[PDB]
Amino acid sequence: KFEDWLCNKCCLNNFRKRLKCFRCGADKFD
Ligand SMILES: O=C1c2ccccc2C(=O)c2cc(S(=O)(=O)O)ccc21
Ligand SMILES: [Zn+2]
Repeated sequence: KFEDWLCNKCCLNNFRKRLKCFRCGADKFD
């Protein structure tokens, strides 16, 4: 299940395996 997620900081789709964003490092809940 690669239900990737969209950061709420830089708006970049990051993989699901990645708990943190791969641009600003901000967690999905931060
Ligand atoms: O090439 C990538 C890509 C391409 C098209 C859509 C999404 C991604 C992606 O999330 C990604 C993350 C990462 S990671 O370092 O966050 O795992 C590396 C590469 C990609
Ligand atoms: Zn981000």
